Amino acid sequence: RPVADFSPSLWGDQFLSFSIKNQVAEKYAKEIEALKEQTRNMLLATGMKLADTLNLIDTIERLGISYHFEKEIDDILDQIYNQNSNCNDLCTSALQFRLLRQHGFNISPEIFSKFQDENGKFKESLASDVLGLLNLYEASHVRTHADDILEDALAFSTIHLESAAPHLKSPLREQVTHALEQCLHKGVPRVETRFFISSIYDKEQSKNNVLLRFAKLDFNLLQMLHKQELAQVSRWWKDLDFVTTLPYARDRVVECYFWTLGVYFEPQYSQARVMLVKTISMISIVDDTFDAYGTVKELEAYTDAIQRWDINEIDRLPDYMKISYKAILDLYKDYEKELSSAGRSHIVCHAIERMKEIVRNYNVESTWFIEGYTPPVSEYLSNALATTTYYLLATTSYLGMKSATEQDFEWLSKNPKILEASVIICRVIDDTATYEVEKSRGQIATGIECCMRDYGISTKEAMAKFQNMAETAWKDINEGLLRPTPVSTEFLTPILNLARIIEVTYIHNEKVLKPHIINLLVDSIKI
Ligand SMILES: CC(C)=CCC/C(C)=C/CC/C(C)=C(\F)COP(=O)(O)OP(=O)(O)O
Ligand SMILES: [Mg+2]
Ligand SMILES: [Mg+2]
Ligand SMILES: [Mg+2]
Repeated sequence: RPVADFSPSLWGDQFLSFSIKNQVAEKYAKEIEALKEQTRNMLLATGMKLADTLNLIDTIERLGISYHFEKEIDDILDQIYNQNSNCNDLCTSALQFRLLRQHGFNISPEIFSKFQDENGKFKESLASDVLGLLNLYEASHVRTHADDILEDALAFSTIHLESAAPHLKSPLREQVTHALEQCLHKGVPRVETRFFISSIYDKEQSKNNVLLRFAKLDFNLLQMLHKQELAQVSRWWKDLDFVTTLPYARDRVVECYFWTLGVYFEPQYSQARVMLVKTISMISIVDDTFDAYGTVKELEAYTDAIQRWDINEIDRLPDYMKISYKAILDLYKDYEKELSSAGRSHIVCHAIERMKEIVRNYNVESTWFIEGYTPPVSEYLSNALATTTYYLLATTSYLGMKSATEQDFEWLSKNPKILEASVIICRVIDDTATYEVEKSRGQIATGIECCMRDYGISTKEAMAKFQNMAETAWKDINEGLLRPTPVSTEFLTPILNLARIIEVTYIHNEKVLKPHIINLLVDSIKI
């Protein structure tokens, strides 16, 4: 058997039992309702300037409380789009652009022309307006293939912000430094929200007290739910005891739950999160079995057993592979039960199909390993994409979503372009990150490898090539979000967020997640 030593879960049992102080919760909830209405009337406030209406929305979003005003914010942005009036300053133009695009409104990038010379190059004279540069920078990340008028925005705004940063007052200085490390659009929502509330807004001299309080109270209250969900999931995982039965598998239920929190954090997605975290944990095991344990023979049998998908096959499997197999079979049988109530069990199959698919590809992966085969990039991707596990997760995220319909699942089943881009981003960056290690273990069928061999190029060029793939992928994800959308935006976000997570997790080529996990599931925002 392969020699392995995954680090035991560094979390212990801190998340095993969480008792919600009902009083505090009802206390928090009660004021939040009040603060919610105050904020609402703030948005419905008439006679506001564009600049100001945009900042109010920008702030509410960064504070992570915008999920309470989806309609109001939509109408306000909608009307702004329709009245499409060109604002004269870089700062408002960039924010106006970003906010609309993120919401699907295909505002024209024409708005940025007045800010550049004849050769569509940004006017250097702008280099002295930090706020304008910051918003341009944040805006340059939501561009699509049709926005080549913004092909310099990123480099232009970056070089100057770096140059101006050191002498800026706080928290602005922190905000700029952070943005240069993590743009807003490609970051994990709750993660970016915790930072803004605590590190920026709270230290903002001009801060709106009603909003800040609202933001802190809401974040902390929601955290109670998350802490509550994680507690449940921790028992579930503990009461499976793979930690003992399957000593080869990792113990990362907490890390998985975090991933889930990145896809969606709102309370309505509570059940969704719990179903989704179970699949990630499970598939986590399967990977370990293929990646470091099972034998070509066993694996072969395992894959076959998964395709047939029926209890009886258990016998055909080794002892340990039976634990996995049955667990998996029961998991999906549970989803069906959970979905019985609302008669949405007919969809679970879509996820099962994704499972069988990923298992097949895992098997191919091992075969190419044994044969020592190095396929051409195209052949690699055809197998390697599914093993990012993204088709599986994306599909699974819909299960708990009470509004997902057969149509939604059918759209997803055809590998829509937005989904393909998200999967590629995961593949491309994971391959760039784990090239070294996998290279050592002798895995000749690794993306960067196939690339190098395929195009007869250096490890560098191969990684550069992959970067453009990911860049193109983002531009596609951004386009996918533009209206008219194939399905409801509600089902696009989970995909967008899956891409955001991978970017945040490999920001610098493990965990990484600790800090975040601590900031989101352990420490509360001190009010
Ligand atoms: C696909 C990746 C890497 C990350 C996405 C994050 C998630 C949600 C992972 C769960 C499934 C999985 C493939 C593992 F746990 C093993 O990754 P590991 O990198 O140890 O194994 P391989 O992806 O190399 O087989
Ligand atoms: Mg694997
Ligand atoms: Mg592995
Ligand atoms: Mg890898």
